Amino acid sequence: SLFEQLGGQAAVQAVTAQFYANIQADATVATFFNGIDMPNQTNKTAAFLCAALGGPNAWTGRNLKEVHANMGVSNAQFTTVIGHLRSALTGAGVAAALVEQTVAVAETVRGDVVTV
Ligand code: HEM
Ligand SMILES: [Xe]
Repeated sequence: SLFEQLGGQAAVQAVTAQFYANIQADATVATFFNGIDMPNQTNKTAAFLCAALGGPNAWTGRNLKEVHANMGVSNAQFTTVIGHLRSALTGAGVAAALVEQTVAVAETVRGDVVTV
């Protein structure tokens, strides 16, 4: 599973952590996460990706389409975050092919987060 090729639980965690960091460091999207609990965002998202990446414990949390309704996220902006995931995976040492495969799974949620 990509989850395994990636190195497991801790690997997805570390990558997600860097993911949000790269987000808050980007002016163009950092705004949506204003006054947002970052360690929680890191944890939930991690849980979510492990599941989507083939992990053991599947996703239980809220419906993402529902979570992000009326949030003002645009495709450009979503794309930008995806790039934050890609840079995060890259600086993490992930091999190119795996990066894109992980980013590919992340992209599936584009339809549930983008609303404008
Ligand atoms: C431009 C892209 C995105 C923006 C601006 C965004 C923004 C947010 C915000 C602001 C929240 C917090 C909700 C609140 O308490 O007010 C949230 C929660 C969440 N987002 Fe995103 N999000 C984006 C992309 C994603 C992606 C790509 C994923 C999947 C890796 C994702 C998964 C989640 C999850 C799991 C939660 C928490 C759901 C829960 O606790 O049940 N988000 N997002
Ligand atoms: Xe990840």
